Amino acid sequence: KPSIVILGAGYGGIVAALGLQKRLNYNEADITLVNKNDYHYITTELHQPAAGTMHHDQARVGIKELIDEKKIKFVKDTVVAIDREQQKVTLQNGELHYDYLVVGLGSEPETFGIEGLREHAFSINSINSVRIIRQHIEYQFAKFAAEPERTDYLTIVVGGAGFTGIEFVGELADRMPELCAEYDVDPKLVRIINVEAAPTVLPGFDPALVNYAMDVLGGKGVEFKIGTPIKRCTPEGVVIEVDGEEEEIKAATVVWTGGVRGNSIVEKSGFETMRGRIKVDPYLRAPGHENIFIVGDCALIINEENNRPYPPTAQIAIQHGENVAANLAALIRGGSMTPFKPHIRGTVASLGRNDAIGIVGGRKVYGHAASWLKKLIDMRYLYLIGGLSLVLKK
Amino acid sequence: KPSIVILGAGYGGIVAALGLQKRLNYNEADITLVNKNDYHYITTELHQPAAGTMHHDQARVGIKELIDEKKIKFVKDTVVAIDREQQKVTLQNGELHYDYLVVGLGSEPETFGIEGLREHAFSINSINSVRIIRQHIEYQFAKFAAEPERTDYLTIVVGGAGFTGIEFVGELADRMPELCAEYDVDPKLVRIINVEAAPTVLPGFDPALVNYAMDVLGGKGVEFKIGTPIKRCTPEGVVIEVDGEEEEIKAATVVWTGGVRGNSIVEKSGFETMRGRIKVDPYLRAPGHENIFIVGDCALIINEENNRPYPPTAQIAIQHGENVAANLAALIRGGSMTPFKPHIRGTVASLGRNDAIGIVGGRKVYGHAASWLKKLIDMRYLYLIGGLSLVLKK
Ligand SMILES: Cc1cc2nc3c(=O)[nH]c(=O)nc-3n(C[C@H](O)[C@H](O)[C@H](O)COP(=O)(O)OP(=O)(O)OC[C@H]3O[C@@H](n4cnc5c(N)ncnc54)[C@H](O)[C@@H]3O)c2cc1C
Ligand SMILES: Cc1cc2nc3c(=O)[nH]c(=O)nc-3n(C[C@H](O)[C@H](O)[C@H](O)COP(=O)(O)OP(=O)(O)OC[C@H]3O[C@@H](n4cnc5c(N)ncnc54)[C@H](O)[C@@H]3O)c2cc1C
Ligand SMILES: CCCCCCCc1cc(O)c2ccccc2[n+]1[O-]
Repeated sequence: KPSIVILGAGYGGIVAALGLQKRLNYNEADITLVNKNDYHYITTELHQPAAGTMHHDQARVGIKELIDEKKIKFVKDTVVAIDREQQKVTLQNGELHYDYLVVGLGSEPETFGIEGLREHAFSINSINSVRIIRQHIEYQFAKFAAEPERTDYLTIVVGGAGFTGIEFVGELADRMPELCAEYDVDPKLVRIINVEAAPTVLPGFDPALVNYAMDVLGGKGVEFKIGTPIKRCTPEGVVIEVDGEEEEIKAATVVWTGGVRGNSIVEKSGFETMRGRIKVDPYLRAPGHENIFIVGDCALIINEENNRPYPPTAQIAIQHGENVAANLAALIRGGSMTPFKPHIRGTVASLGRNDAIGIVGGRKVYGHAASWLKKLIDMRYLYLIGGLSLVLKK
Repeated sequence: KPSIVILGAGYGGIVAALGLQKRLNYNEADITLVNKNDYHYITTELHQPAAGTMHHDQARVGIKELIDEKKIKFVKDTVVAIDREQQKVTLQNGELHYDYLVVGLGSEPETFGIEGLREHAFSINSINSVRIIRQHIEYQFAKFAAEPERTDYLTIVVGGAGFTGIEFVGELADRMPELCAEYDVDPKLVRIINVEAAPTVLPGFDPALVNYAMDVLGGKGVEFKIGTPIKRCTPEGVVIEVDGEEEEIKAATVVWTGGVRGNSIVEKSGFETMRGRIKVDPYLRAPGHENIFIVGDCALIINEENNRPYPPTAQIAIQHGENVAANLAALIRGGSMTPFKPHIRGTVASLGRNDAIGIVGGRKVYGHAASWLKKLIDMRYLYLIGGLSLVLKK
């Protein structure tokens, strides 16, 4: 029996694994699924627990529940490095050998070398991280009543006005009334600030959607600072550049949604990478490796029409997983692989609990409709991996 | 018309104000009630929100609701000093003059000059403080999952094994299962440590009850270090003395229940004070001042039978308030005052939500019975100050 090793149980990894379990018969191969946690989390909704609008347990599921213990062997450990020559994967507590390898370790934050951003700012990339963000903000609001001169406790700075940042500041904006009521806080004193180095909010997106989103968020008191880069980050706050002059923002909380890169383990293992990402062949394999597959945020796909990269998304990650599952099955049985072509359908960005903006099939959508559509998509992924029972569980 | 000014709306202050409300007519005197908050909190239960076993709103009530808008004028401000000579009380937002003064500003923490104890340890003395404590602890538990090597996050040091410390560690012990469930924490790694400089817990209490309480709490994994004083306190933890040799405990959370003193305002105003408290005459007046009354934790009472001091408690504070109300009513109307005689009917100490120990009148009580007893006492105070409606609201 040949050995298939999947690193990371994210969208790409979980979809690849479930695909392989569905397609292959017993002892056709030995499949090992590796994750640093015994759970798989819904990354696309991680902004809600970070704000506290949703419990974090509703954003994750047990891996053992989803998979087949007979077909797939699950290992809970942390990947340290990959040795291409030895075809071996190093772990915190052991080592593994692969005939075939699928890499889906997802993304890690890119702080661009900005000072203090790594040490003193938070990221929305895991259950742990969002629990920390939530509890941090609650702690600051708790501290304010005893020390009312410190309005920096009530100031939250979100760096980067991208997809994630917009969704997050929307959730925070919705969370603020209950949060203020809980800690005897004057709602007027609260400051939610979204800071973008780029000249436009949601750069590379349709201006109508951007302006609508900006109007809605601004109505709920969210402030936007545009064309404003962050020079440095401290525990007290951030230093930004306005009109070519340094300016200071005092904030107990700084959340970084500025940029992401592929996992550093991949680059550190000797792969040639752009932004930590691998520009894979039409079969989603690593260039030079017939037995190594890259999925999700780790893989880089270029759009032949405009020669610009596809953004790192869960939507395309799932498709990577399905394609890799099929190609692995074919490779295992002697067959020919099918080239991967991405089909990018609608996309929705939430703006609080009851509002959203997005493009589906060329058709722009707003409000309650778009909100329900996004909820629908989430339910679709839940169904796809867990069935009706998983959707019922939440 | 004479002017009576009441400083602090605690047990003594609130009871005094309500008593004056019942006894006097609409123009017999001018009564001013001063508080730094617009609410009165149930100090005797503040340990529950501190652990997170109860919502903080269940520990407080609005002052304007309880009193009579016609009879008593309520001022929300923070007392700064009292000028005995001018008979004036200075405030953050104004000043007042008194013909008669009632001082019931309660207690402040006493750290005895132990290093770093004031700066880096928490106290259970207000709604704000317990919200800060609970959110702090939750924050540490939130941080643990990302850094499992930092077990100091799961270590809580409670200094002083008095009434408050014992009740608090009991509440923490009950709180730990849900807390651990919330943040993916192994309960075995959690350490709750109660540190006492004295060789025995709860001096002046029945040793059977004490040993029983320690047995019960010890069953819940609570650690006791007795005869161990705290040499100093740091953000990392505390430094204690064992066998005349220094030892270190690494703890993210340190809560001080070691000692209390009378409000520092009293001492700073030129009054003669012992432990920040005033040894009052049989009429609860300040020695040398016929128009100044001291109540609650600010007042020091000695038992004439055995010459030992009465501990600063809510029960005796309430009794102080009623006595001062009666005596002031007599003084304004030309009558004879009655000396204060304290009647201590016993007190019960909780050991988590479902356990307690206590002596009532003469009968020793354990378990669910004692727990229900404590709840009943709470109901008694609630009825006494707010009527049936106050009890009904909770
Ligand atoms: C708030 C937020 C909102 C988003 N909304 C959308 C949306 O609406 N639509 C959309 O298309 N995309 C959205 N995305 C992007 C989407 O979530 C990611 O593109 C998706 O996670 C793809 O990443 P992945 O499949 O490669 O794996 P990931 O989701 O990144 O998961 C990687 C897995 O591997 C584990 N892991 C990582 N390193 C190791 C290691 N050394 N050892 C062991 N295990 C490891 C991790 O614990 C994790 O389980 C959003 C992202 C965020 C943060
Ligand atoms: C966990 C805990 C459990 C306890 N259990 C019991 C028990 O079971 N039985 C018992 O008899 N006793 C118990 N006690 C003790 C009791 O709570 C206090 O002794 C009680 O509060 C009496 O103090 P006080 O009424 O004088 O003032 P406090 O109740 O302490 O407060 C005085 C009021 O004045 C306000 N104030 C303070 N300073 C200022 C200022 N400068 N300006 C304006 N306002 C101010 C405060 O906000 C407060 O509202 C317990 C105490 C604690 C912490
Ligand atoms: C149900 C009809 C709408 C179809 C659009 C789906 C495209 C789409 C868009 C997303 O933003 C996704 C985010 C996470 C997972 C899947 C996603 N999908 O599948």
